[PDB]
Amino acid sequence: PITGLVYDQRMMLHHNMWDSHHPELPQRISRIFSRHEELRLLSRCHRIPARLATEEELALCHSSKHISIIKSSEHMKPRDLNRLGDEYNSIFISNESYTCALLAAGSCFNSAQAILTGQVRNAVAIVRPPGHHAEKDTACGFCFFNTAALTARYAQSITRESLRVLIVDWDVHHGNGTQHIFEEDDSVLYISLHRYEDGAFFPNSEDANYDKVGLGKGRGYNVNIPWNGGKMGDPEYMAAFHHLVMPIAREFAPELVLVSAGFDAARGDPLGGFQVTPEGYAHLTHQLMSLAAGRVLIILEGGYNLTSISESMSMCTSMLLGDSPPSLDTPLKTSATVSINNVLRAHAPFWSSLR
Ligand SMILES: O=C(CS)NCCCCCn1ccc2cc(Cl)c(Cl)cc21
Ligand SMILES: [K+]
Ligand SMILES: [K+]
Ligand SMILES: [Zn+2]
Repeated sequence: PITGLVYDQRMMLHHNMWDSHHPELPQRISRIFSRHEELRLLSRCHRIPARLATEEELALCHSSKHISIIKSSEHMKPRDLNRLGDEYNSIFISNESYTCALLAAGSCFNSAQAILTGQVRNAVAIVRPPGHHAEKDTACGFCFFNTAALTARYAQSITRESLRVLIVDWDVHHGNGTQHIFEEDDSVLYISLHRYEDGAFFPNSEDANYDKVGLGKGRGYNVNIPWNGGKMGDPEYMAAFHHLVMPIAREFAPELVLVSAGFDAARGDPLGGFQVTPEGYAHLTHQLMSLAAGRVLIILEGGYNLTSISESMSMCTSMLLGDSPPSLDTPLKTSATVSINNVLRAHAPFWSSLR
């Protein structure tokens, strides 16, 4: 098998005991996994086992106070669980939440290790809860620990400190935690496509605008592609990949590609409102596979239409296995062109491939 796959149904145990209809449902990952079975993709993949992340591994990105607070939720009573949840922005916690977050990160460490030691060429991680909103010191937006950020640091910890890692976050929401963790770092390049609406979309901050290019040594290594006033889809995302993501990524020359692969920009998602098709996600995956000698890890983030995420993530695994990209069936929305051109102007000083 060229492609690894990690999935543990124990990550379904994280659940919302008060609002059982909260969109971050346990069956998100079991519907995706079941779709891999019936498409005969699972039999083509090398099964990578899940594991728990260690506390020392969580410390690669997170503060000891944040780690201790989330760990304490393990045996907390329902009232304590409730009052802890409302301390954060959009967070629900159960007694199983901390272990599920450990499994999500540990699954991705095992997959990155399999990729970097040559056991597989690439991998897919069907994990929950998501991670890209998690900050060094706090939980946010259904995320407890930043699985993608932790995986990049773990990858560097087993190869060399300066391993060039590219994180592409095509979740419809901005990965605020991922940006802040690496903002001063030039060894991890963070590129995010996200619905922005001039700061009126979760997580509702101007940190996600195109003018935040990074800090210090990290200047030029944070690329925000913000969408405004329009329901973006395959044309807008393909155009952003052609004019921004791939030119910068090729010049960065990553040795590992991590995809914060949320599918809430998919057509049919109740939260995102965009219309990226499953074939569009296939083409995005296909392009990133040309980087880092094919060493690509696809980590599930958001995405809340069960049918959309099952077809979309299975398309990506199909591409990872080497299947040919399916054909794509609109001229670009003007505000999307305006966005792409605003990002070009912001990052032209830092990337010769943009000028
Ligand atoms: O998806 C992700 C992680 S990738 N981050 C978005 C966070 C959403 C928080 C606020 N927010 C927006 C729509 C919405 C709908 C429901 Cl039902 C609830 Cl409970 C909260 C909501
Ligand atoms: K994003
Ligand atoms: K960075
Ligand atoms: Zn999202």
